[PDB]
Amino acid sequence: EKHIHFLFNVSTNSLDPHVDMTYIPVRAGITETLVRVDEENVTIAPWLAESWDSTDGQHWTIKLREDVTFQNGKEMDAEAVKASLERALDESVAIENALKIDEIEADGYTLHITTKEPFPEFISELVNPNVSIIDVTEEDFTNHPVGTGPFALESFTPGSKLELVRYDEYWDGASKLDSVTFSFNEDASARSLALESGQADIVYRPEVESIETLQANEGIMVEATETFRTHNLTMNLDRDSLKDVNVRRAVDVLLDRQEIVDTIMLGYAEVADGPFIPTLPFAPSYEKKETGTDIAIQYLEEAGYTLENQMQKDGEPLHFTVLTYGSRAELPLIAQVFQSNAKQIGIEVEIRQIEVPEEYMASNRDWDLITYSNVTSPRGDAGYYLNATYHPTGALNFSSVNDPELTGIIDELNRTVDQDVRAKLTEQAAAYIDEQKIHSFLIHPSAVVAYDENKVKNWVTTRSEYYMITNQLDV
Ligand SMILES: [Ca+2]
Repeated sequence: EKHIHFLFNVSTNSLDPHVDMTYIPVRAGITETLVRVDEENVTIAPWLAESWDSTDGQHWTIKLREDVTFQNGKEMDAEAVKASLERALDESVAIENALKIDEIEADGYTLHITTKEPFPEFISELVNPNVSIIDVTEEDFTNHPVGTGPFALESFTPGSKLELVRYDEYWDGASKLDSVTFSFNEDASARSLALESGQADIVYRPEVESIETLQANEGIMVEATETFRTHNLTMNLDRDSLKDVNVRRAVDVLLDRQEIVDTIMLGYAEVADGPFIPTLPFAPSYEKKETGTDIAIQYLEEAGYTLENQMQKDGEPLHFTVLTYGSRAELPLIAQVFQSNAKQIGIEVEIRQIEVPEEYMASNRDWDLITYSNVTSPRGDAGYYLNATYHPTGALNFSSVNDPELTGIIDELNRTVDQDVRAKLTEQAAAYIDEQKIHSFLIHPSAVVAYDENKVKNWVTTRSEYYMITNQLDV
């Protein structure tokens, strides 16, 4: 018998893919979405749906595959998909408010969806594991979701494990796995042990101090992958210091990104050359740059700052107040390293450990930089991020960022339906954000997986982090 025990990060007492928020239904391979993020190109690809169109971004048309069936056997047709979408809008306010769906008419396998208003980024919302398609003619959602995954649910123990049996008629080709145990444990080293003791085959996010021990075990492999989140120093352009391009350029060099990968992240991360990961279809190639305490001086010089007896221009000291916070324990360390480099070069930094990012609007005033963090391309689209962080009106715009050329692009971008041009515009906004150095992008933290190399075949660690248990896995 072919069995895989996968031991997961996070627990849950529900398997309602609509209320859940842990995305476990999709993670354990019960459940799937109309549309996915392709592992090869990192773009929005059809899964449950074959294709889509929108002349105008408001009237959307989705053709679905004619060959899919739910685990219980029933056909998956537009009506079924209507039901599921609907059950999902009437059950989660988050889903309701994000999908923006006015109406959904059904016929055969095509669907007609009308968003409240033109929603160019509508399709990318269907990637959300939340909107995974389930059979609604099947009542026990907390404990028994019936979806289209390669694994049907056998049994469920809230707060503990779930049990899954291969589904024999899975539309994309049946697992060779006889069965999977998908279980949860919130303690990182408990996880490490479980793998070591051989009580688990695959562990997600194993302990960082231990990672050294396991790795070394004869037969255990650890993979790591780039995620969509990026760490950065977010700047405050309402400050005169930073209104200068070269003052920014300089901050951008004061930190040695590789040393963050190693001295702090421990290797559990990758250098960011920007907000977007290289593999994305809309990421720029970047000139490969040298960046240390030396190179800082040169930019700060061009800007008009020399070190006298303290960096200064004219009569006033150069300094920054760099906020940081608790929620992410490596951030305060980047903070402390930044101030250690600042001082080598003439600059004092007040490191202020704030709690919450609300402070930026309230404290408003004082602060120059914050050791911050965003997911920039949550399901292959960067339109929300960019608009939020860069457009004058942007919800998250706290650096009083307002560059009309940029706003130019974001504007066309928000009025643009076609996936390939959305792509072209994002590269430009990216490019432009580089040239003008609007923030400093430090690292991309890694999702990390460890597993028994000799039992487990074809584990892929996915960037979206939505995909873990899948038909491809074997023992
Ligand atoms: Ca069977």
